Amino acid sequence: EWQENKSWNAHFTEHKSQGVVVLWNENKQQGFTNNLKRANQAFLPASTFKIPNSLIALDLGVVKDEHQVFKWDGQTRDIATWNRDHNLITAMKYSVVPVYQYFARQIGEARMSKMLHAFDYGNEDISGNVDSFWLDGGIRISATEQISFLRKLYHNKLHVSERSQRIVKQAMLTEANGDYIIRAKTGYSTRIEPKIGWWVGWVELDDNVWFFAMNMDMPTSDGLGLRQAITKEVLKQEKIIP
Amino acid sequence: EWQENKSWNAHFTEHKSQGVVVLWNENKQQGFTNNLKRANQAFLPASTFKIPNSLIALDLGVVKDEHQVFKWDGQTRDIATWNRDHNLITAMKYSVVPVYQYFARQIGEARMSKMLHAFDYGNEDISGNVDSFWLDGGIRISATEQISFLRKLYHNKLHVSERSQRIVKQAMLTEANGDYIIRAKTGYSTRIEPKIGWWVGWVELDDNVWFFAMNMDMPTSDGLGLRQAITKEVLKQEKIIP
Ligand SMILES: [Cl-]
Repeated sequence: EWQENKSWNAHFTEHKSQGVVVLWNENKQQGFTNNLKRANQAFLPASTFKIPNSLIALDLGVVKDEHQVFKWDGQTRDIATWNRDHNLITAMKYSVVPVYQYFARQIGEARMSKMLHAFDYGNEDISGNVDSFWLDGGIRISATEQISFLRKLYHNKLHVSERSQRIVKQAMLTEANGDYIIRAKTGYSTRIEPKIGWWVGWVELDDNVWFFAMNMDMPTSDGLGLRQAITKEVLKQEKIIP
Repeated sequence: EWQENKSWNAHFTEHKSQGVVVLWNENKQQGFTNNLKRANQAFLPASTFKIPNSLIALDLGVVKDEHQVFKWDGQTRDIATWNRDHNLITAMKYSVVPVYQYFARQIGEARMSKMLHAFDYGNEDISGNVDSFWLDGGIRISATEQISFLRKLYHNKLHVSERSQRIVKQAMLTEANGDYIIRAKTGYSTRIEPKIGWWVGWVELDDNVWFFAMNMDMPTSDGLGLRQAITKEVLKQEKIIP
């Protein structure tokens, strides 16, 4: 049961940008979005794919725990925070692609494919480079499909161990205070058009949880901060957060 | 390896209060405090005891998971947030004593005693009410003894399941942002003199973790906010948080 609220389009308009925000009220089982069309349009997941990749890597033992260090390959890249050792927590935090390319190669195409099928994740197609298909390959997922996946994760219903799911949800921790907790993951797709930014996750309250998924046009990296800002603007408007 | 920095006493001085802050650098295995003596002075743990109590209740199945609802008994108490249903997460957040009294009674004195010895927790003494000894009974623990206990919890080395320790650490989540994560539990001892406030836990950074434990004189409930404020002033001074 979904409803369309075009009033949110304002928040995209003030920045002369466009996109979609999708919300799901878990208690009342009702969804909300500014654009039913784009809510169901499938895009490359980019770094939002770090969530299922982490789940699979943990469940298969490629990653022993959230403390295991994956040392820098010594190759200096454009993003400074990538040029150092990382564990699952910091690799998530800084979207360290090369670490997750390593995860992917260790997982392999066969097992990766099977797990994504079990997760009912997007179009379940990993055609392309084994360790970059989420950046320039065949996998596609929509905002509404992101919620469905994230809801399974929250309820520990995905086909991996409870432990693997708890660990990934820890690594998803983005913000917490006396009012709410946000567990989420950003995304930035640049290799295939249209260039877009992602933000997917949920908001924990004392007695409810609001799942969210948004994407927006991202012609340049200048507007990346708007991924979170526009989402929070919508959450505030809907009185979900102060 | 310990060092004493009396300069922190200022932060207590500005509020006509006194107390101790204890810091432990996990990477370097070095401790810091403003008062070596009071750091080793044992007090009633009060609501900081919700950490071990939670661990035991989970491991014994008294608490199935962090979602299980413990219903309000319909009795109206002085604390507004207590007069409602709670789970482990909200019970922690609001220090809901009556919930944890239930936990204790279901655990029983024999098993409770057994667990605290295994935890090597404080003086390991549960004299008093089976279900209020941490508020007005014989159990005592010092700031440094709190840290040692918390360090075990962090490393999943306590004699309970890994799952139980992960769930309690989830429930300890207090604050998170791009700079740090704080997992902690407040305490407020009023039934036995001297009345004191607690704050114990740790600060997670990208490359280190700082465990902390503080207590301070708390003649009235007016100064409760100082538990966090003073601790953070010390953290800022030592360049641990911005
Ligand atoms: Cl957490």
